[PDB]
Amino acid sequence: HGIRMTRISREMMKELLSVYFIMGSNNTKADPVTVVQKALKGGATLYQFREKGGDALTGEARIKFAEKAQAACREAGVPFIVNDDVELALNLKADGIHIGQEDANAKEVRAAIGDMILGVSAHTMSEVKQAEEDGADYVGLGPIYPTETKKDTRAVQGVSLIEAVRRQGISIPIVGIGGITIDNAAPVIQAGADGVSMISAISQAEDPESAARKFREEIQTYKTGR
Ligand SMILES: Cc1c(CCOP(=O)([O-])[O-])sc[n+]1Cc1cnc(C(F)(F)F)nc1N
Ligand SMILES: [Mg+2]
Repeated sequence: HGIRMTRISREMMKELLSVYFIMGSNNTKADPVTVVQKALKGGATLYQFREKGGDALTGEARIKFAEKAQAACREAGVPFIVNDDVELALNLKADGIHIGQEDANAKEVRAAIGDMILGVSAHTMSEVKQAEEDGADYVGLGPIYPTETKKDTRAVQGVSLIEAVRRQGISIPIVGIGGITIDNAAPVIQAGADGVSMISAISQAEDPESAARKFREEIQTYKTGR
């Protein structure tokens, strides 16, 4: 995955969303980079650097951690996505950036990143449509199930929005997120999502490599079965 000179294709984007691991240093009691390496070895198809909130690294320490995580992604041949921080994404030559409804406007961000991957968090039909109009390459819908990893989350919605989006004929790449585990991931794919994203199911697993591998196997099976 090098410098993109064209917008990513929907087919490729949907493949990358399969097992989308997200993590920051405050999401695990183990060594942060080691956990990311294990998740990638297991089979994660995309990784998002999300370092924020209390206890999170800041300044130069945060940047150095990001560089190491990006290097791990490079070795595994997996794209590196940065959450929120557009400047950091540009400075590190990340493969993409993910933003939410309270972050920089998608139109503004798309103009600043060229053909880099752009993901947008959406919770309603209107936000999903606005994201596509603004130039997003994929949307993250949720929370599907209860989660406490992110404190300020909107109402749990199950797979209702995913189904509604597909029912309206919208084929934009979708990844479900929020309290997803290996036991409840299938329904998300069956509803029409192109993948599942998770933090704690992998970051806090006693065996992150095995957990990522299970996700990879499971998701492939259900994408073929639906
Ligand atoms: C970070 C986050 C949640 C936490 C999930 O933690 P878990 O332990 O797996 O419940 S629930 C909603 N978000 C925002 C968010 C949504 N979707 C994505 C995507 F689209 F890139 F995936 N990235 C994000 N950063
Ligand atoms: Mg955000």
